[PDB]
Amino acid sequence: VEEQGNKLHWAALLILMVIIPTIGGNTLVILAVSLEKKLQYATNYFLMSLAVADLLVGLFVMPIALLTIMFEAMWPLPLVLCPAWLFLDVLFSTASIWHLCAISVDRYIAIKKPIQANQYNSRATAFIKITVVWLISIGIAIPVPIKGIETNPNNITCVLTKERFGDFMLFGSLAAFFTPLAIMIVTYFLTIHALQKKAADLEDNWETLNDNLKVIEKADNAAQVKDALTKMRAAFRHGFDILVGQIDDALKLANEGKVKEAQAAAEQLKTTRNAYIQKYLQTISNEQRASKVLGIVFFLFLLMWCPFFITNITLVLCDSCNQTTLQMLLEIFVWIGYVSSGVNPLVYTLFNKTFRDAFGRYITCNYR
Ligand SMILES: CC(C)CCC[C@@H](C)[C@H]1CC[C@H]2[C@@H]3CC=C4C[C@@H](O)CC[C@]4(C)[C@H]3CC[C@]12C
Ligand SMILES: CCN(CC)C(=O)N[C@H]1C=C2c3cccc4[nH]cc(c34)C[C@H]2N(C)C1
Repeated sequence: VEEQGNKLHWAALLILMVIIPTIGGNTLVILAVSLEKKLQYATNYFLMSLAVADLLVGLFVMPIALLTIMFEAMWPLPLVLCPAWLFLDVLFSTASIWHLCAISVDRYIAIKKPIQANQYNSRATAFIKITVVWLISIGIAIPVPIKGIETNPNNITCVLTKERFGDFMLFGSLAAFFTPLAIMIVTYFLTIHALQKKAADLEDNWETLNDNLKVIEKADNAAQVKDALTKMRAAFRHGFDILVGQIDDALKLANEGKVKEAQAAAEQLKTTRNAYIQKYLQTISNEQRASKVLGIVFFLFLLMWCPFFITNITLVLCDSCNQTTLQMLLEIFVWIGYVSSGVNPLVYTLFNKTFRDAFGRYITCNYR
């Protein structure tokens, strides 16, 4: 008879490359938001909340998960801690995916509606959005402790069983991964359409005011400006006004009869328009550059969680598949997601200069 051997080396490899990078990676993100006041704004409370969720995985979920790998199938801890550990696993892992969904949506509405709210009014919006995400995560994770594990059986095997959590494995998976994925996919195309439209209207304005100064440049009479300059009447909230009244000021010279004086005044908007739309051009450029980074990073997160959730629902639907050689894959695919959830806030914040500069001095134990 050939029995299974030791697997301590795998657990050791997990500590080095999963647990330690998870706890440490999320600790840096939390510290950066907590210490550096330059990062203490509403948007980064999604990242801090997310970092906390993933931190608790590496602290209370991942270490105990080693015992399943390192020790026998029997639950070594007290029986009461079995559904709790199962609950915390589902809770925090779901919180990670739904946080990104929240961020994916929140980043989209920031593009469609640039002036969403003030600094104060958006600060409370964060807490509400964070709370909802956590409340969603609880409702998805709470079928586990309510149902419980199978209890003359003295000991217990702390594991989600297909014969019991069949509905939960299938539905929970849909509600925890495939549902936010569906949203992040929709908001993706919504974001792509938003950016290409936001720049389409800018190119429209940049071409319609240039066409109305060319007719202002080559002007024979003030009557030629009496209809052409009026077309520019409707084209930092002070931004739109500094050129509106400026264009209206030129019309005052047109009605007065000063044509040549108005043409030279129209050339004064050359340093006004260029310094304004180019400032709004990099606004879109940075908005497009930040969304592309968010897209790829969030994609890799979901992609690494894919092998688990696709296999998890397969364990339920496919009744023809080998149960033994399918749940053994789950025992590996979970850690792939654990790697994903662990380094998710870190990697995303490595593209931010302030976050990255903060991490550099926190490793050197500076803390300002
Ligand atoms: C629990 C088991 C796996 C062992 C403990 C893991 C150790 C190696 C991990 C977990 C948390 C990690 C720490 C998290 C926070 C910081 C602050 C940072 O400025 C320097 C690195 C440092 C100090 C990390 C070093 C490595 C660390 C201590
Ligand atoms: C570590 C505990 N054990 C040993 C039994 C596991 O097998 N845990 C897996 C189950 C999970 C799960 C199942 C169903 C719906 C779900 N929504 C969110 C999650 C989830 C998280 C997911 N975690 C990450 C891995």
